[PDB]
Amino acid sequence: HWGYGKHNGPEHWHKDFPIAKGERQSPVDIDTHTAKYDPSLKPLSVSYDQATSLRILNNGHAFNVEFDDSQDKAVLKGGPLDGTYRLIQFHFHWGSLDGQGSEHTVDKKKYAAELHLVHWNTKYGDFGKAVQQPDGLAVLGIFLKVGSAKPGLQKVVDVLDSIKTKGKSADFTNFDPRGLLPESLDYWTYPGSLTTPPLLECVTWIVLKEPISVSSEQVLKFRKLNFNGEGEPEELMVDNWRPAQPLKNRQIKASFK
Repeated sequence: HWGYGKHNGPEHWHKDFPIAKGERQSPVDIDTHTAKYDPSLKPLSVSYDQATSLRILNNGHAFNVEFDDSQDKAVLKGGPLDGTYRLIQFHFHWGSLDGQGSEHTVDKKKYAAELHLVHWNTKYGDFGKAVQQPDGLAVLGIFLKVGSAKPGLQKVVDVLDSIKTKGKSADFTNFDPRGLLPESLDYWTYPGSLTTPPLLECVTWIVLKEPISVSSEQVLKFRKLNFNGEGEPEELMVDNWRPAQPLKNRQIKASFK
């Protein structure tokens, strides 16, 4: 099945998922000089005060922090979006080294990691229906650079020993995702896709310009996770990023000058 190895990685995915070669695939390189300011965009509205985290799961590709998405508790609105999008999970992509790991790039620069906060459009009732729609999802992408620790990330890092291998989950209640956001909500936006199979072209991407800082020690913990299940040969969960895809007939818009 698909993964991030030599025989199963991103250049292979098209064989099982031909949309991998589609018209609106993600991630992309954000060419900052060609993005255009769009004064009609709004500020984004990130309303996470009522968020209810439930569980953290090693799914063999990443770890997901899952939320209760059965009511409007943690929602994204505004910006480029029409309507209300509910937070379902967040996860990361990261590298084996600090010079790689992000999926989006900025002027070809790769960050150490990238956080995806995944939200679905409430007009479609559930996640599985939303991914079948061109405006089904909104993903807030946040770059990670290595420097000072991110205090709000530590409780995530804390629990990773308990979900080392694929298929392991742990209770993860009362986690506040506000502690993972940078100071500024300035962003770029464009229409794209899931960055993992099934690669569906259902995402409005909102990529924040300001990275968060995490410490070496925090990233190093990410890199101790395993892609394998328990009692299988150990293969470190690193370099779980898809590279930039062709922009094709898209314009990236900026919320800022």
